[PDB]
Order: sequence, then C-alpha cells, then structure tokens
Amino acid sequence: MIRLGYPCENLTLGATTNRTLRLAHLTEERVREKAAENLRDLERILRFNADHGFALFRIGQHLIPFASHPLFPYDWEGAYEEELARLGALARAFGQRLSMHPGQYVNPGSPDPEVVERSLAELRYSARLLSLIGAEDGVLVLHLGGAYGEKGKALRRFVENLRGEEEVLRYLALENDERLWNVEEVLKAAEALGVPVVVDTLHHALNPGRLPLEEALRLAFPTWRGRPRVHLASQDPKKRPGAHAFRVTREDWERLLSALPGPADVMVEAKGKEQGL
Repeated sequence: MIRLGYPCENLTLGATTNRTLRLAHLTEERVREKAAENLRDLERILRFNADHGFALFRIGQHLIPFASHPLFPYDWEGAYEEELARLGALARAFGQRLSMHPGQYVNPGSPDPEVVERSLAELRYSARLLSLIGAEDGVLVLHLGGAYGEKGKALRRFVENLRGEEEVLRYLALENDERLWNVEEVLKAAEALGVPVVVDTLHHALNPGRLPLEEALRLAFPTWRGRPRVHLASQDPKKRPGAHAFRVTREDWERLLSALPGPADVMVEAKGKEQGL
C-alpha cells in the first residue's frame, strides 16, 4: 500500500540525469556527448530501481541539455526517439512510474510575456519527452509560481496560458508550496484546468491553510484517474524553511502513513536521494 521513489540522481551508482554545460559556444558534439551520458545513466538508474524495489523516478530537466531553447543545434526528437522508446519500454516492463519537476523559475502565470514564453517552451519539452518515453501514467509536477502583488489575477493568468496546451495537460499535476499556494488554493486551479493535485507534505506543514494533512489528502486523492501521488520530505534542522534534510525522519513517515485515505505513490525528496529514506 506504498510505492517509493527518488528524484534525478543516484548516489551509490554515482549516476545522474541532470548534467548541464557552461562553456561558451557549445558545439553540437559537446551537447550530444552530455545527452548520451544522461541517457545512459537513466537506463542505469531504471535497472537499479528494478533490483532495489523503487517504482518511482523523476527525470532531471537537463536530460537533454537546453532542449527547450531555440538555439538547440539539432533535432533531439528525431535523434533520440528510438532510445527514449527503448528506455520507456524498460520502465513499463519494470512497472515504473516516471515524472518531471520543472524548477520554480518556470512560471506560466507570469506578468512578463518573455518569461511566459520560456516557461511554456520548457513545459512543451518535458511533456514531449514524456510522450517519447511512453510514460502514460507519467506526471508533470508544477508549482503555481509567483503572486506579484495580486494573487487572484496571477492564478487566472496561470490557467489562461496553460489550457491552450493539450500535450502538457496530458501529464500536468499541480503542487502546493511553502510560500504562496496551499492545497486548497492549488485545488482551485487544478479543478479549473482538469488536472490532479500533488500534496507536498513538508510544503503543507510550512503552509497549511485551514486543512490538516489528513483532509488535504482526502481532498486531493479523488483528483487522480490512476494512483494518487505524494511528495515527501523533511525540514533540514540547520537550514532555511523548505530546505530538505539528508534523510527523511521516522516521524515524518509516521504522519504520512497515518494520514493516507488509501494506497499512494510517494516521491521521496531527501538530499541523500535513494539513501535518504
């Protein structure tokens, strides 16, 4: 009655799907080289998860580095369709669920038309990537972004820009955050878009609203067509609010498990990755 998983990278294997590049004037072959390393590590991690009992995994945004950028030198969709299909075959064969979580700077509900143009490009890339992997229970987790003085207007601007976006909506799920948007405010936009809700337990402890963890889950689990999804973390005792601890505490598992209205998929985000549960 619980499925586990960790994001981006594996510490034991030293494998990561999130390599990026910095040198200026990147060549085609410098980019292909890093994409290959990320894709090789994706397979390495999927096969590891099969051996070690992990159903969930989040693919790094930098799997194909700068893929959403107009300056991406080649057709990654053509160059990697065959291998991403081969990778997703393994994933389904293992019965693994794949997801992607774009950073907090991906902001479709921005008042800035230049920032929205970037965010949508990154979202179209992620959804397309999930399509090429054949992740049909695949998830595209996203925060509602900034507030910019007016919270009510920013939320409707978020819904307007994203509802044009059929392929993105096939995977999109909305998540509550530490700062601006709680579960009930996220439920608003989720029903307004016809998408599910991911409850981040740490983000809900920091930013509850008027719902206990038990009731936020009972309100979110109905929004799922398949198996409901949760984001579990622990507050780092030394760092700022929202920062994740190396390992998830026993007590934080205790409150999640004593709150579930039914079986769920748990995305565990600790600093220790697969060593952090």
